[PDB]
Order: sequence, then structure tokens, then C-alpha cells
Amino acid sequence: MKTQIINGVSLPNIPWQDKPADCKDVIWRYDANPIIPRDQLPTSNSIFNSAVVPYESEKGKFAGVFRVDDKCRNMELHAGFSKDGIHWDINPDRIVFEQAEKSTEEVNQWGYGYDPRVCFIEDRFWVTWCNAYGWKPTIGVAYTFDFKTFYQCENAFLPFNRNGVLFPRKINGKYVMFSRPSDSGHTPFGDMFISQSPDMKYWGEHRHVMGPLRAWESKKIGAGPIPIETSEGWLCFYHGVLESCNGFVYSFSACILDKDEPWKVKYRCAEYLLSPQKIYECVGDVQNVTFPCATLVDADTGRIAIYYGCADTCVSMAFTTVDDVVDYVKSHSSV
Amino acid sequence: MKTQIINGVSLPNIPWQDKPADCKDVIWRYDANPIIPRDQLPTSNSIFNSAVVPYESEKGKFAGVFRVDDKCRNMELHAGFSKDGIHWDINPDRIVFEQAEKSTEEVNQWGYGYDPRVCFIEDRFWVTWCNAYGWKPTIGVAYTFDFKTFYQCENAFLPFNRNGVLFPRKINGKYVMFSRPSDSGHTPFGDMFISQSPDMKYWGEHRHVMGPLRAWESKKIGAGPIPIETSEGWLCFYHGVLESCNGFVYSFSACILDKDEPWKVKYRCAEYLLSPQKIYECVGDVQNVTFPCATLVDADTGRIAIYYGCADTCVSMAFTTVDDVVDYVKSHSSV
Amino acid sequence: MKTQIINGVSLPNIPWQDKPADCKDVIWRYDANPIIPRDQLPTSNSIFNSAVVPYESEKGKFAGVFRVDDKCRNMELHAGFSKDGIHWDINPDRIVFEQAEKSTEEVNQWGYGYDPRVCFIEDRFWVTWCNAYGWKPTIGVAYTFDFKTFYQCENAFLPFNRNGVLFPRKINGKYVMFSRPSDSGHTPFGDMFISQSPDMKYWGEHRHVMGPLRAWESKKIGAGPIPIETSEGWLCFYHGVLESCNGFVYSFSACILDKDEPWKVKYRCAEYLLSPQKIYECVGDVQNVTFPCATLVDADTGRIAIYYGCADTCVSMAFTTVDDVVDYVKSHSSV
Amino acid sequence: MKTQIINGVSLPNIPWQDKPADCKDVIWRYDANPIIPRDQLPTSNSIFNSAVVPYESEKGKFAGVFRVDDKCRNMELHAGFSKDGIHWDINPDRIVFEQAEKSTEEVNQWGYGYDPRVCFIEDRFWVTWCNAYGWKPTIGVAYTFDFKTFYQCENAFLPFNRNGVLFPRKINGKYVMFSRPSDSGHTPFGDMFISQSPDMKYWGEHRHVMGPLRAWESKKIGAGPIPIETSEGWLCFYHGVLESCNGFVYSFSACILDKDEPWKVKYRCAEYLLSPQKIYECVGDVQNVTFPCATLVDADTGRIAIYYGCADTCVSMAFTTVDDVVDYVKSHSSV
Amino acid sequence: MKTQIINGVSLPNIPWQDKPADCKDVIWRYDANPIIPRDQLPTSNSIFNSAVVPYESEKGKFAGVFRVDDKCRNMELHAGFSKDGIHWDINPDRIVFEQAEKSTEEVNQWGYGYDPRVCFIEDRFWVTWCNAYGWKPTIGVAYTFDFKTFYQCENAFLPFNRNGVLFPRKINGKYVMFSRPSDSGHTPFGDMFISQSPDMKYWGEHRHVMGPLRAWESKKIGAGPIPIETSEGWLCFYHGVLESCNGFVYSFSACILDKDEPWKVKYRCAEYLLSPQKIYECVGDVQNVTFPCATLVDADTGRIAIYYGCADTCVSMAFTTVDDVVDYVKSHSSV
Amino acid sequence: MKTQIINGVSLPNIPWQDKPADCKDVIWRYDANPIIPRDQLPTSNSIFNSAVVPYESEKGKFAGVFRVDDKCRNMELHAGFSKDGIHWDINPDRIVFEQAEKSTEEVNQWGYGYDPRVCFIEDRFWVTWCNAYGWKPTIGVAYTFDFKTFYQCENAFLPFNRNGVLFPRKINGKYVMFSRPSDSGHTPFGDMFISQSPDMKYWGEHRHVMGPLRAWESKKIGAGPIPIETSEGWLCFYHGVLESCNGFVYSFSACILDKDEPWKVKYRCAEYLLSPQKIYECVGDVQNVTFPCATLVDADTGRIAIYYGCADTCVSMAFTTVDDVVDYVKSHSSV
Repeated sequence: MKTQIINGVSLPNIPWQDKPADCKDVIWRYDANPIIPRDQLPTSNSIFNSAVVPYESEKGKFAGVFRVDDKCRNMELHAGFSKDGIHWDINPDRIVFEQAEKSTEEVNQWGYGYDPRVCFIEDRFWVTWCNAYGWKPTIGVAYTFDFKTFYQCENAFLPFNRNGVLFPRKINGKYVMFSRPSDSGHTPFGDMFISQSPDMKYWGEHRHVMGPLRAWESKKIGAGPIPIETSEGWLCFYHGVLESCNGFVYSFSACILDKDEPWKVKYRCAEYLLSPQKIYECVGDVQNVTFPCATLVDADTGRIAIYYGCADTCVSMAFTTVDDVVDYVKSHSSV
Repeated sequence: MKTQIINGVSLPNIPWQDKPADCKDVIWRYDANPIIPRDQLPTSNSIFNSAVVPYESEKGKFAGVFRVDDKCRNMELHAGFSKDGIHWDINPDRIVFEQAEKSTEEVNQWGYGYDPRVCFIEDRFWVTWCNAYGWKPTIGVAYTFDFKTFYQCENAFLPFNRNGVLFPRKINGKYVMFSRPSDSGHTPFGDMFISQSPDMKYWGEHRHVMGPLRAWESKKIGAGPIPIETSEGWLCFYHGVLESCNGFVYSFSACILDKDEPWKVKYRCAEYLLSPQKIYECVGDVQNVTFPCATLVDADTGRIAIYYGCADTCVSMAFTTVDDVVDYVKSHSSV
Repeated sequence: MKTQIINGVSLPNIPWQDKPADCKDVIWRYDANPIIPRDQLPTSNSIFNSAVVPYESEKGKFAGVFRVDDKCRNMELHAGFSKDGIHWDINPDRIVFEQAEKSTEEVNQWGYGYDPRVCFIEDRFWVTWCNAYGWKPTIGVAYTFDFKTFYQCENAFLPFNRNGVLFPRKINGKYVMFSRPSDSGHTPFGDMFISQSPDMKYWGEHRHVMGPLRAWESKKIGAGPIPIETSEGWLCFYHGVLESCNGFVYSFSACILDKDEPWKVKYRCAEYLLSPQKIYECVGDVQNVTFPCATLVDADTGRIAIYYGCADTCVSMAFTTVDDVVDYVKSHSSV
Repeated sequence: MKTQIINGVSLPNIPWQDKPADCKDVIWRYDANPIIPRDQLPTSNSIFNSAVVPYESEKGKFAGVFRVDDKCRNMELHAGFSKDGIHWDINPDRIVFEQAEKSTEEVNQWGYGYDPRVCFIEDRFWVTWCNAYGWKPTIGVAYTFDFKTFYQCENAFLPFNRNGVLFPRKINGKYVMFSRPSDSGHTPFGDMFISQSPDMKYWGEHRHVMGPLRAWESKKIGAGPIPIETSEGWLCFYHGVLESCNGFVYSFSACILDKDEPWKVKYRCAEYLLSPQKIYECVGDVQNVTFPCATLVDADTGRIAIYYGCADTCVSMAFTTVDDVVDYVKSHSSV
Repeated sequence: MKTQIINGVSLPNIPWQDKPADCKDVIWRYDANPIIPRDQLPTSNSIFNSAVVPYESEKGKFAGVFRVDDKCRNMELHAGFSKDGIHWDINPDRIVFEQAEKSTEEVNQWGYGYDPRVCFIEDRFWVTWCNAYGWKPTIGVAYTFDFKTFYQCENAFLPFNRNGVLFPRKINGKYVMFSRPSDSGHTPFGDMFISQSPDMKYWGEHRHVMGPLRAWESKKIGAGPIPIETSEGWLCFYHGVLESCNGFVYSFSACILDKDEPWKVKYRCAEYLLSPQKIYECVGDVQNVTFPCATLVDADTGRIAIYYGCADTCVSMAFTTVDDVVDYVKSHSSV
Repeated sequence: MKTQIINGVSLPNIPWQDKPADCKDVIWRYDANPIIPRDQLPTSNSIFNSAVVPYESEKGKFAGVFRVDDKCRNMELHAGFSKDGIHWDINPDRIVFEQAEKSTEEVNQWGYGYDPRVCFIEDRFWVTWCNAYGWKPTIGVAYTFDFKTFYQCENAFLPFNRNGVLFPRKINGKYVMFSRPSDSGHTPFGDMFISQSPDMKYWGEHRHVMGPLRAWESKKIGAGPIPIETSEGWLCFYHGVLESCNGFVYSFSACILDKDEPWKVKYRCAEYLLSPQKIYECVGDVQNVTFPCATLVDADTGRIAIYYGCADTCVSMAFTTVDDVVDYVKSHSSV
């Protein structure tokens, strides 16, 4: 492989399909999407925008935290497990957080939770999600050792904020998180930022990453899945939005960020890499949405399994390789 | 049956399919939806949101008033008839009202009409619909004995108002109608109210029923079909709206209102009972709409057939029972 | 006088100043405006848009219901009295309504109230105002014999409505009220309607009066003071709104309506008769507001004394005659 | 035929399918739509709203200019060629314009271009499109002899303008062009205009054609394909927009314009002639759009083949005849 | 003087006051503003944004075209005359236009007109203003020889457009006009353009001049008075808008455009030269507006008298010199 | 004094004027407002919303940071000095920040700054303001020892945020700062929050304080001057906004927060304590604004001198006492 994975893991059992002969694109979709349908739970209206990591357990080789909206259209998080990373066993009830410290008992009342991202750091799995604080969106933080008990920490930021995604390790001795300042409604703007923390409680040294640039990403952008560490820097899949007369179209692509200062962009692909085109992407609760929240990387082969939400209804998968994405990113670089 | 139907009628011939074994919902769809396609009339752009009652005719056992939108996209009411309540013979031409009284000859000019509701009271069938008075939406009122001639009455209210639905008997000596104060466009709000009339002309004693509450019904709500009288009080299906970044999603559910003072809520289901999920509910003139304007009830068995507009394009059917709805309403109740 | 006053009163004591020689306008202002300053009460933020009638009491020859906004910016009604019609003794505290019938003890909770209109009809003074019902604007209704105790009746209408104004007698056996269908915010529209009632409780036979026409009244219109009965028909001052890039401009003018069917317009003045031009009309809590809620008419001479809110801050007076207004409306008429 | 085609061309090779026996419409759809899928090019996100004329070359009997949106969602024009008018060989790469005079070398920088219209005038093919001038939409103007080299002229008008369409000959000594004053975003208004030029550089004598009228066209209208010259006058297919709560629905119909003063409407069909109803018209990048930019007319038979955009995603075809349309337009005329 | 006036006139009688010793600004105000009060006509609501030129007649040495809004708030143009350029004799009645050619008898029906600009070219005075075409704003054109009879020509452009200002001579043998593409309401955007015409009927070769830039001019800009020809190029006073939470603030400044191609900016002052600060500029029908439509320039001294609208209520005057303004524009230039 | 000032300062030379005999208010205005006019500096468009503390220097007994908007309408901070606290010597030029550490030389480029607040903490003066990071509002942080050199630190938070106000000592060993999550425009919402920091660099443990409540503060609220420590807890003046049809009205009041957990509201005055009512408050750049950013407190007497911006135009002074404010706040408390 021309581009090496750093601090990756060996995933010979990575969900995978080969790139169809007629497929002329960098990324190709799994041939039996969606892998998690809207009604997989008795109480679920939709299941989408969901986080997955390799994790060995009684129920399989992968685990995850899943955005589940019930028939009240309440937004919740459910833990889930899988042997092959495709057919998922999702807890019927929501994660009920325990507080890591007693000092956050008052403040962390449950309201809602959506769009989680999950990664392992040094000794545990960290969950971020869009958490309600007094019914306002900010970034929630929790950790878990076993995806059974979840320990909630302080919300990282003030509202209004969304798309909080942790880098998978400390950089220069500091935890680093993508976020994306927003508002109280259907946010019509959006630049990506990073913020830094020595202890995962106090955040600062905020740095602007990038903002809306090309047409497909002209209205707003946001961080997708956990950054992938690479010979070239941080490989970051991200979402971008185009505004039509009828609403929003959510596509995603990728950029490469400087290894030591992730807010500096080395390359940024000028094209989307996947956009709403199939029936399950264009038809649902929210039309024309493809929203990546997790990837699996096999460091041995550089194969990538991408999980993305479709039309805010279901979860689908797609495949590509680190070499293929990096190559295309660099060969079609914006600015 | 645990809950009794009060002042109901015997309908052994009610359109009916049994609940499938795989089905985990309170309400299940007719397996051959839609029952009325958009192009059933030579001039129809769409047929939806329509009123249906038992009525013994030369042309069948059921009659109705149908919202028909033509290829001007004008909005009109058409009388229809059916033997089985599933296959309909809809008049090719619109209802042309006659004024019940001379005193409305000048006032009631025909501009538009949509979303009729119809029920029998005492000696005749009463029709309500969203009626244009100087191209502003209010509640039109009319009656008929035969679904051949329609006698138009005074508009019940000042604009701007929509979703006028009559209770099917007097209550404490007065006619009672649901309505839903609106504005001059795509109304971004809406609470259910009742008004009271001794004579079907003068209205007053306005009482607030309820407003938006759960996420699925957070933008606005409004009355659906004619209220059903039960031992628990009034069973009322109603629509609720969720606003996404791309627009509105119309779902519907049910509440139970006090027998004597129906603006007082006894139970209200926190969950929708049906939401736009099939292709014909999600794709059409207005995506993501399931909109109930009529139900049939067989008082002998408690079976309910529900007619509902789909994507403002066609008319579909769903089934449930009074007991199933009531049990679920009571056990999943909001406030 | 050329135009006669019908069913008026002898008011030789009417507040008055003669038309200055250098005046060219149909309506001239009192020379020591405002007559009621924003801070006349210890708790008042502003006092404006207020109602006045001849009433003989110990505290004088005139009575009224005044809109008072307090230093919370709450909207309240205070009763008031005056010997000359110019200097006002206003109650320091809000009218606390008593329910006329027990049937409204539940429904009529006090939320807020503004823009009263008042007239004597056959045996008492009737009061209308914009009344909160569940914090939504509609028309409140009350009566009083002595301006000391106020008896609240049913709200005449559903929200959202404002500018409810009674005609000062029954017409064809029915009470008649101006109103103006509105919305839940700073309403960007507005036509005048009348509604009719046999008993001041149930309302129906709604009729359209008129809508925005000329530029000065192009955004919205609304009834002002009590209709004045005349040889020409009903003389009605109404406000109209023009929208600039910075907000609204409230002026007012007059129309003449058919005696028998007051929704039919006989004459309507193309120009405003007064608009915001003085410092106390242009600067204040809401700039450029000129808003009449009462007139006194001396039937013996045709003298009219106009009370009008200025900049939503204070109350001011202006003067004109019935013949002048009538001549000018008829000779400068729209449609 | 009852109506004759004036100044037309003999097109016995026109793409054509007969009206189905079950078709009850003026216009019927090709039965294998779309004819150009979104991904016909390796770089194409979507191909729609496209211009076609008869033109003899080595690659076929018809040529075109096609709107292609690439995977950055940039808007470009690509020339294309076809043997039958149904299977199309479109250039992989955009038209790179040459300037006709040196005088426009400075101002005509390429930004974007979409919705081209093309017609033959005396000695060459003219192209109009929506051209960026400083990223504001206006009407770009060019000509070609071979569809291989394109020569750009002066932008016809100031921004903001869209839907510029040329009449296929001079009228009263002058070139005549449809356009449609717009704004800087998703224009929520739109009337059709004509402007006149002696030389295709300077435009003047601007004339209003018509504005939104019927419901299906209530929000805005614009010109579609090249006007067809006829014994009854100019036959002009046009698009019209209705606004639902979820956005815009684009439909199209026809009108007939006076032969010598084409701003004067003679007839105007009250109904749409085609509206978004099939799955490739309702689902896509932009839901519910059918947008006609080109027709082919066989003057011998009166057969018409219509090229129209679907869902801003793909290109489709429909068929009708000059007589069928003209008769329907004249028998179902608005005003 | 350092900067010379080109093609100017000797104006020893120019209205003038010397700069106060305490004045630290480039432009100082006349000390008895307004020079034209809102009520100078018996019918006028407001008189503002008005055009003025030197012109010898029986009524004085200056003549002009004045925007008068009457008590309907209709917008009209009135002719006016002055002996001293300060006290004005304004015709009580509107200019009623005569068509230059009979070919515009039909189109040029009068709707409204405002914001006139006037300059002498070769042999007559040319008048532009914002003219209604079918109640939409565009630029009207007309000429006069004596300011008594006015000859209307073709509207120069399509709607929507405002701020049409002619250069006072041909340039490269073409008429040159500033305009400012707008929209149907209170336009929230605006760049300056020029267009070119060989005959004042057909217009083309459109060139972008400049856009909003500095904070005080961030929302939109527009041309002011007739360009003044100097040895630095064209001295062009222009208006620019800032948006606060309460509305717009209109200030004005100056730029210097290239002699040969006036769409190329040589200098552009970063600061405003005058902004709303006085009571008559800040209080009125539209608060915070200072709007220049005319200047007199005495070529032998470089004195400049500026006429400008204040709060869309009245006309005021200010003074400066060509040298003062050119030095300041250059030494405080933007880009 | 019933209430004590904790950790206060002896200020016998506090600017002061005794309450007028006819003053029926908690707070009374200085009788020669403004104390700083819009044009005190040669460059200044307006000077308002400014920060003031006691500080012994060569230029006086008080110092501060002043918001100066220049004649580009750029927003700046200027240091200033005063002998009496009423007559100010303000630097003609902006504060150019030094970076406290080189780690912020890249990130902290100057764009704009406004609404400064200043207080002493342990060994230096800390400055917060609304600081542009990539032209997005957030809270800037700096310190000074002498008001001559200012050392900039890291922005406390992500955009979008404003009204950052530091408590004047550590609480529980942490710095505590008011802020107010906003958006990218004229923010139509706003709640007060605090955030906590060990080191003035990293922030967390965010706590909701309060949001809009009473009509005068129905739209949004925000922290005003530095919190004052008191026997009753933290005395905090804050601004509140009401929205009319014409824009915003900015008033201000006071609340009392828990000494140890300042996000917990003990008392909250239901009424405003000062609103826009004088000509310098109601008329100017932004109408109807009274915005407090600094108080002086004499701990010996309880005298409070209040600095506040008026109409975004000038600075005024008001007067009150701790006991007067605390008593009124306690006896007129909201929730």
C-alpha cells in the first residue's frame, strides 16, 4: 500500500465487498443496503447516523452506539453488537448514563441524544454525541469499558454545537475534538473547528479547520467519522450540504489534515465521494441525506468499511481503500 | 369489547382485513393501497383527504365527499359512492352548492374547497371543509340528505381557519366543532380548539383543546375524522406535524376527550400510530404525508376502517379496533 | 350642518380647539399634546390606544378604559375619569374583571389586555379589547354600568384576532362587531370584517368589509374608534399601515359604510387624514405610530375630538368636524 | 393538419412513439425514460434541462448543448450529438467559449452556465443560457456554426435574470428574447418578459408578457423551449411553479402569443400539460421537477418531441402534436 | 486648485456657506436644513431625494425634478425652480409625461416615479428615475428642453432596477448609465453597474462597477448624483447601507472611476463622508437616511453644493470642495 | 447600609449626583447625559458600550476600555483615562494587542472588537470583549497592568458567542465567566450561561443561569457590567430585549445570584430598572438602546455609578445604591 496506516488495527474480518467492474467511483456501496432498516426495533421509527468500533464481546467482534428515534420521534442512543459488522444486535432500550463523577449529577439530566461518534483512546472507548442541555444542542461526553455501562462526563462546550468528533489519540499532550458551532434551529451555516483539552473536562485553544467551499458543500459542513491516522496526515471523511429550492442535500467527501496541527488542511477533495442517489438515500424521513458517522479500517490492507445514515431512516454501508481515497483527494484537491 | 361504542351503528360490511401475524403496530395498512389513485377521474391531478360515511344508495352502501385537485391544481369537492367502501364511483364534476337560505346568496361565492369532513346528525349529513371566503381559508358548512344536492350554510368562522370537524351529536344542547386557527400560508403553528353553536350559525364559548407536544407533533396539530363516542369518552384521531430541514412530516395518532366537556383531555398518545413510511406516503405532490379525514366504525365488533390522504396524491386505508387504540392511548399517554 | 348625526348625544362640553388659520388639513392636533404622558402613573411604562365615552360620575363628565403597559412591559387595562376630557384621573391599578356568568370562571384567566374600545349600547357600556386566551390574541368582551365594576363575558372569537370594535346599536336585531383576523406575531396582513350576534355570546354571518388599498395602508388595516352614525351611513375612522425598510408606519383615515349592511363600503378616503409627523408620534417605544381608539362627537355641532396613541408611548388629541371629514372622504374617495 | 407550422423543417426522422390507447392526456411520455441518465458521463452528477436542434454531422442528425452538473456540483455546458435524438453522445468536457469580438475578452470570464436554449437564425445556431457574471445569474449569448466551436457575445442583460429564450427569427426587424427577472437566490417570484434588439448586442423596448395565474403556476413562471411559429401565432411551452409546504413543484403547459407583437397573449392553457408524477420526476436531486428546454417539430406531420429535465437529475422525452396542443390550449384558455 | 473640473460650468452664484472653524469633517452641512420641508406643498407628505441643475428661466437660475410623496403615499415627480438654489418654487402638480415617440403610448402608462436624477447632455436635459412598469421598479428615461414639458422614452432596462444615473456626456460615442439591480421589495443586496447605449433606447455591454465593501456600506450600495468629470477621472458620490437590528442606515461617500472605462475603480473612500446624525436625518418617515441625488459644481473654484434626502422626509444641503473630496478619497482609499 | 459590599473598594471620589426629589424610580439618570458624545474623537462615528474601573494613573483616578466605531463603521477598542469618571481622555487610536504567549501569534489576528468589560483580579486587570475570530463573534480575553500595554490570551470559547463577563475573583478555585451563545447575525435569541476555568485558558463545567422571562426581556438577555459581590450574593445588572414590529428595545435590570453557585438565581427583578426613554436613548445609530457595561461601586456608602451605551451612539451615566437595588429586586422578584 502506497499510504500507510498509523496506530491502526488488524481487521482481517472487516466487512467487505470488492469494487464492481463497472463502478467508476472511488467509493462503492454495499450491494444489499440498508444493513440496519428503520424498523429493526419494536419501538423504532428510524435508525441512522451511527458509531461502530471493533470490540470483542459475548455477542461478536464489533460494537457500537446507535442513534434510534422512537415513535414519539424522541432522539435516543442504543448500544449494539455484531459478529460480522453487518447484521446488528441492537439493545431494545436506550443507554441510561451513569455519571463518572458525582459533581455532574444535577447538571446532566437526560433530554435527547443523537449522532454519536465512538473511538478507543489509550484505555477506554469515548462516546461523543449531540446532547441536549436544557433542550439546547451541545456535545456530550461519556466513556465505557464494555459497552454495557456508560459514564457521562461534562458537556465539552456551550450550546449551540453539533458534530463533535474526537481524534483517536492525544496530540501534543492534548485531547483534540472536531465540533461545529450551530444554532437552535435547522442551522443554515457551518464551519468545522477543533478544540483542545488536557483532561477531557476543560476545553480551549480553539482553531478553525475549514468552511463551506465547493457547490456540493456550499451551505455548511461537519465532521463525519473518527479521523484516520495516516502517513499523509489525518484522513477525515466529512459531510457537506448543498441548498436547493426544496431543502438540503447532504453528501460526504474527505480531506487530509496536518499530523501535528489538525486544523491545517493539506488536501481537500473538491468533489463529493458519495451523494444521495439510491432510493433509500433519497426517500425517507429526510430526503437526500447520506451522513457518515463511522468507518472501519483494516491497517493490514487499507480496506475501509464506511457506515452512513440514509435519509435519516436507515443505516447503510460503503467500501473503499485508504490508497484510493488519498490518491483521489490529492489529485482533485480544492485549496 | 372492553370499551363500548356509544351511539354507534352496526356495520358488518365495514371494509376489513385482519391484522397480519408479523404486525407489531396498533394500526395496519390495507394491503392494496392506494384505494383511490390520483388519476381515477379524467380531470384529477390528485384525490386525497376525503370524507366517508355509511349511506344506503342506488349506487352502494357508502357515500363520501372527496377532495379532488384538478389539472389547474384548483381544489374541489366531489360526491362519491361505493358498494364495499374500497372501490369508489366518484362524480366527474364538482359539487355546486345551493344556498340553504337566501341570506347567503351574496356572500358564498365558490372559490375553493378542500379536506371535507362529514357526519350524520339527527336528520341529515353535515359537511365541513376548508372553504375560501375571498380566497382566505375558513370553515365552510353545508348539509345534505342524499349526497346529490348540497345546501350551503354560513361560514362558521372568520378566516384564518382549517380542520373544522363536527362532533356527531349535540353536547349539552349545542353543536360542537373542532377547528384550528391558522394564517394565510403554510401555517407554522396550530392548536386544536372547539366552538359551540345552538343553531349551526352563530358560534361561541370557544375552548382550547390542546396544542403541539411530542416531537412527532411539535410544529402543529389538527383534528382528523369525526370524533367517536365511547365509554371512555370521545376517541379522536388527529394529525401532528414534525418540521425537518426539508419540510413537514404529517403523522397521526389519537386522544380521548371528556364526554361532557370535550376540550378537556383525558388521554393523549405520546406516539404517532401511523406515519409516512410506504412509497405512496413518501413520494407524491407533498412528500411525507398521512392525513386522516374519515373512519368507519362497526359498533358490534369495534372494528375501525380509516381513510387517509397519502402524500396529497391518493387515498389509502388502514385498520384497527377501538379497544386496541384506546388500550394503547391509555398506556402510552402524554399528559 | 350638512351631514346629520343620528342617535348621537349633546356634548357642549366636548374638548375642543378651533382650527388654526394656517392649517390646511382636514384634522388638526391639540396644541399641548400629549394629553396623557407615558409616566402619569407610578407604574406605567406607557399609556396609549385608549377608550373614552361621555359618562357622568363624581370624578367628572368623562370615563374611559386605558391601555397601560407597566415596567414589566405587561399589557393592562385601567379605568379612568375626567372633568374636561383632557386631564385624566386614571386608576393606579388594573381592572380586575368579574365573570358575568359562572360558565366562564374556568376559561377566562387574566393573561394580558390591550387596545380597548368602549361604547354605551341601550343600557350599559360594552368593552372590547385584545385579550389573551392561553396567551393568544383574541377579542375580549365585558360590560360595566359604573366604570367601577367590570363584568367579563365570553371572548367573541377564536384567536388570532385583534381590533374588535362594536357598532353602538343593534342593526337588524343583531349586535355587530368590527374585527381583524391576525396571527401570533407582528401580523404582516390584515382586512377588516364584521361579525354578527343575536346575544353578544354567539357570533356568525361574518362579512368582509375591506382590505389594504392605497400605499399608506398597503400592509394592513384595522378598525379604530366606535362607528359614528350619520346621514351618509356609518362614519368609521380606521388605521392603515405602510411598510418601510425599517418597520411599520401607522396612519389613520376614514370611510363611510352602508347604514343597513356595514360591510358594504360607500366611500373610503384615498389619503390618510393623520399620520406620524410630530416628535411624540415619531419617537418612542414603537416609532411612527398614530393610532385612534376613541372619538367624542357633539351631535349639536358636528364637533369631533379624536383620542389616539402616539408612538405606543402616550395619548394625544386631535380635532375635526363630521362635515369636514364626510366632505373630504366623499371628494377624495377610492373605490 | 388544422394548424400549420410556419418556417419549420421537414423531420421525418423525428424521435416518435404513438399515443397509447389508454392515454387520456394531451402529452404522453416516452416509455423508456429517462433517455439521458444522471451518470452518462464519468464526471456527471446530473444531466438535465437541455437544448436540442436538428443538425447534420458525422456523429448524427441532431446536436445539442447540455447542462451537466459535475461531482463538485458545478454547472457547465457540454455539446452533444445523436443519430436518432434518443441515444446521445455527449462530449466528456465542457464547452470552452471563444469570444466573437475582442471587446468582450475582459468581461466574459467563465464562472458557470446552465439551462441552455438553442435555435437556428438565418445563418447560424444561437445559444442562450443562464451565465454567471461575477457569480450573478444573467443571460449569456453565443453562436455556433458546427457545435464544435462556440463564440460568446455580450451578456444580453444585467443580473438578475434567467430563462432567456430566443424567438427563431427577427420580428418587426428586431431580434426578440424571452427572459425572466429573478433575484440572487431561489427566486420566489417571476413574470415572463420579451426584450428587443436590432443587433443582438443592445437590448431595449422591454415588454411584459404574463405572470403567475393558475394554481399550478401561482408562484412563478418562465419560458421553456424555443417558440414554435404557427398559423395561430407563437406556440410557447412554458414552466410554472406551485409552492407546497415542502418546496416547489415545477410543471409545464403551453400558450399562444400574437405573431407580430409576441408580448400579447392570445391563449393560455389553464391546466398544466405535464407535471411531476413518475418516480424519475419526483425523486432526485430536486424533487418534483419537469422542466422543458427543447422541442423537435416535424412540420410535415405536426409531431412534437419534447426534451425535459426530471428532478434536476436526468433528461426525459415526451410526445404530442401541434394540433393536439393548439386545440387544447384554445379550448381550455385562461385569459 | 489642485484637481481641475473638466467640461464644467461657471457658477459664481452657487449656493454656498464656508466651512466652520470647528468642523473637522470633509463635508459640512448647511446651517438651516431642511431647505425643503416635508409640507411645502399642500398635498405633500414628504419631499426628498431630488434632482437639481443650473438652468436660467423666468423663475430663477436653477431648476429641478423633485420626488414628492403625497398624502396617499403615492410617489410622484414635480418640477421646481429656484433663484438661489436654496429656496424652491415647486409645482403643486405632478409632471405628466408626453411620449417622445408614439410607439411608447401603450407601454408607458404612469404608475409611480421616484428618485430622479437630471443632467444636461449635448442639447437637452436628460431625466432618469425609478419608474413603475406594471408596478415593478425599473429605470425610466425622458428629456426636457425647458423643464415644462417632459418627453418620456423607453424604460432603459427590465425590472428589477433602481438608481439609474446618466454620465453627463457620451464616452467612446455611447451614453453611459449607472444602475443597480434590485428585487421586488426592500432589496437586501446591491452592486453598482453601468450599461451603454448608442441611442438611449437599446442598452448593453454591461459592466460591474463595485459592490458592498466596508462596514458602513456592507449591505448594499447605489449611485448618487450625476458623475462629475475631473482630471483624476469621474468623481462619483454614492450611497451605501449598513444593517442594524432595527433596520437600515443610509450614508454616502465618494469614489473615483477611470476616465475611459468608468466601471474600473481608481479610488474608493473607505469612510463615509456624511451619515445620519442630525434630528431631521434620524427622525422621519424612514429613520437614519441621508440620500444624495444632486450636486452643483462651480468649475472656477471647485465649490460643491450637495442636495440630499433626509429620513425620506425632507431635502437638505451640504458643502464641500472638489479638492477636499479628491484628496480625502485618495488618502483614505479602499481598493 | 442594610446590605454589605464584599471585596469592594473605597471610592469617596465616585462620580455622583443625588436622586431628584421628583424621582419615583430605583435608578436615576445623570442630568448632563451623554458624558461621552459620538464625536469626541476626530475619527469616531460613535462611542458606547464601554468598560470602566478605578485606576490611579498620571492621567487620573479612573481608566477603561472603550468601544469606538470609526467612520468606516469598523468596531474598535480604545484605552481611556479620567480624573472624575465623567470627563474622559480617550486614546485617539485603537488598542493594538500584544500576544501574552507566542502560541497565539498566528491565531489571534485582529478583525474587530466590541463591548468590552473590565475588572481587577488578584494582580492585574482582565479584559473581555466580543472578539472576531475569522470574522465570527466570540469572547476575546486579555490582561493589562497599566492600561498602556494589553496582552491577549486565547479566545475563551468557540463562536458564536457574545456578552462575556468575568466574575472579579475565583470561585471554588476557578475563574467564572458569564457568556451568551449567539448566532452569526442579529441573534433572535439568548440565554445567560457561566463557564469555569482553572487557568483562564481552558473552560468547562458550563452552567445555565437563566433565559428570557418577562415581556421587557422576552426576546433575549445578556450579562452587563462586572458582577458585584454582596451580603445577599452576586448583584448582576443585565440587559433584556423586547421585540416590536420595528425592531429591538434594549432595557436593563438586576438579579441576585447564589454566592457559591452563581448560575443559581436567588432573586430576579420582574421590572426593568432603566429603559430607552430620553432623546439620546431613543434616537441615534440604533434606536431604543440602553446597554450597561460598567458600574463603579463605593463600598463605603453603597453608591453605584452606572455606565451605559445609548442608542449605540454615546455613553451615559445613571445613579443608584446597593440597598435601593437589592430591596427593589427582592420585593419585585420574578422567579
